[PDB]
Amino acid sequence: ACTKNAIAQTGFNKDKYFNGDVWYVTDYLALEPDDVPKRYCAALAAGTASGKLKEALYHYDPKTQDTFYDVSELQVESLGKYTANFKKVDKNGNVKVAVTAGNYYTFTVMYADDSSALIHTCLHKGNKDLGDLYAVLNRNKDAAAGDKVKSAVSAATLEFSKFISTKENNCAYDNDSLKSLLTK
Ligand code: HEM
Repeated sequence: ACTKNAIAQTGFNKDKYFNGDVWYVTDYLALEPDDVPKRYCAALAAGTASGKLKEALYHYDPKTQDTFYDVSELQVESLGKYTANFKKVDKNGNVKVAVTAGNYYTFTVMYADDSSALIHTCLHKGNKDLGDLYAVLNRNKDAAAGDKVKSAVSAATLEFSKFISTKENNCAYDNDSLKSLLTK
């Protein structure tokens, strides 16, 4: 179960975040710990495509090799706070699992600048829900979390020390597929 009403960044700059580029997850915190594996790789692209607000997601479990992509259109609840109805696709945008009622995530940008961000997401997916999940993002897949984003983690009354890093997983991404999935 999700439990947090995450607060969006004051003065969030939507066009800069949703610029069509890629964000890498460098660290994550699942509130229900056995909710997700202890080793993971995830990234997204976020942009407007033909007037529509979009995200493309990539998940990879580096131990099992489980891999999946998703595309969503985001609807706006308030500045920096969205509800997204996802379709599972291959890397080329071919639909594997269509959009359906009940399959959605919420997405809140708690902090962002040109290079880093802190987000919250709540996944709803039939009998495969996840609880609250926070992620530190960077434009550079190898960047250690800096002071701006770590201060934002503190300001959210979270302990960065509890976040799990993705950096020791040999994560390798297909940026081209994430960018082109925005259109799909
Ligand atoms: C970056 C922000 C993230 C968003 C918006 C997000 C969103 C999603 C969505 C929409 C799905 C379902 C996809 C489908 O069935 O087609 C999913 C599944 C999953 N995600 Fe994430 N995710 C993110 C990051 C992460 C991270 C960092 C982890 C763990 C390190 C993670 C772990 C999982 C797992 C294990 C599943 C499959 C299990 C399930 O569907 O219940 N995700 N995620």
